[PDB]
Amino acid sequence: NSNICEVCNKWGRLFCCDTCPRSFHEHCHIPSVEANKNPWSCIFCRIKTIQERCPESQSGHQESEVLMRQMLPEEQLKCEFLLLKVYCDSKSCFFASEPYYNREGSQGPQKPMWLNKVKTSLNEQMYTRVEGFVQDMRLIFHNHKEFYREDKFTRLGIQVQDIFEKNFRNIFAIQETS
Ligand SMILES: [Zn+2]
Ligand SMILES: [Zn+2]
Ligand SMILES: [Zn+2]
Repeated sequence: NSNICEVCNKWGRLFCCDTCPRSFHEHCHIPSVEANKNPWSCIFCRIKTIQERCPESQSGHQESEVLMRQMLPEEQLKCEFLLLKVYCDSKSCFFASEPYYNREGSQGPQKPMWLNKVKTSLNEQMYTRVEGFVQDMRLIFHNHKEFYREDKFTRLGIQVQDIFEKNFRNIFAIQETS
């Protein structure tokens, strides 16, 4: 197994996957690494199993249909993985914790949002459809763009949103377009 966390690329107290070489800190994995279970399979393995059990699940889908899906176990998992994929980028540090807004010439957003809040909301099963999760994720980046205006710092929102969106298309097998 790897000697660094797959998500944050640091060493420390790591839990190893039994079915692939990845390793995780406890609260870097999503959901948090489970107490018992031997063997244990990580989220990457669990997602691969879904695909292998239903190869047709990788045929293209319309985003509008994906968003209206109910958060049953498999969609719950897919959202957990998509969230994990954003945490895997180091630039997620800017969006992880609760932000605050005091900048000359800007007003803070009406509905602040951050990745740890989405993490908790998933953990507490507060989303009933994929749409709920996706709207909150997109809101993180949209609030950032709007607040930072012409500051070049706005680019961090663009960058991390692109990671999100690419992984969304991959995980939920959105029909490729030009
Ligand atoms: Zn980690
Ligand atoms: Zn694994
Ligand atoms: Zn089948």
